[PDB]
Amino acid sequence: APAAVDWRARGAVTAVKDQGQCGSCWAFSAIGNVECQWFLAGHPLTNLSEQMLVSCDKTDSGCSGGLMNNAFEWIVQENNGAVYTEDSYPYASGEGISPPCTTSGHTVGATITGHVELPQDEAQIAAWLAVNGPVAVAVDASSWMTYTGGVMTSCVSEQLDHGVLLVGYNDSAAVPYWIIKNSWTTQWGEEGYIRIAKGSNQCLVKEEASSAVVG
Ligand SMILES: *[C@H](CS(=O)(=O)c1ccccc1)[C@H](Cc1ccccc1)NC(=O)[C@H](Cc1ccccc1)NC(=O)OCc1ccccc1
Repeated sequence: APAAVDWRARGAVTAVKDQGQCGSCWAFSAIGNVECQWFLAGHPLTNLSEQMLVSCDKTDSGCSGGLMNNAFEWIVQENNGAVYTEDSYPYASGEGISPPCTTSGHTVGATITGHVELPQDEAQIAAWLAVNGPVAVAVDASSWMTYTGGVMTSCVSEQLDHGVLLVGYNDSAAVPYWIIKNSWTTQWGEEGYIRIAKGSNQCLVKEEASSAVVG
């Protein structure tokens, strides 16, 4: 494998977004994965709709949590594989209240056929990401409010609570690390990203990694 991969620095990741005061992390995670995979499948890099998931994905709980695997399944099984653009279905849940689902006025920007869940194995997760692009992952982000920059080694790792986007890794550094896109604006962390140590299941990053599949 390449000693270091960074799909953001290659230009395959959209800008860091703002989930606001809403428990929508799962939506931003999943949509960010679909954005990258869509571009990597031979389509333009598009901003896609978290709000579609927040308002209409009734297998999840909108501003009160969800699973990226649930959201991928809902897209295929309930929304005919379609993902709307961010512009046609814009985020409106930044204050904690999601508007009702609307079934008109929205425009497709990407389609997916399914999803792959990845082995609970950091090494195999790295090997997958190096070839197939960024990965949606769940983490223990309880220590992350106090994150300021640098390779976080003190990820208190007791419970999954957050959904984020694994965009790369760097094995050549003194302490190898993952590179994670967050959804808390660029004023948090390293212009919206965070680095956690790689190889000791920091933040329980191995436990629920997955990715959409563009047929
Ligand atoms: C988003 C995380 S966050 O709000 O940005 C955040 C992160 C770190 C610290 C502080 C805040 C939400 C937060 C939330 C909101 C309501 C209830 C619980 C959690 N996190 C989730 O949605 C979690 C993330 C997760 C965890 C494990 C595996 C995948 C993703 N998801 C979750 O709690 O799912 C519960 C669920 C709801 C409905 C259907 C199935 C499962």
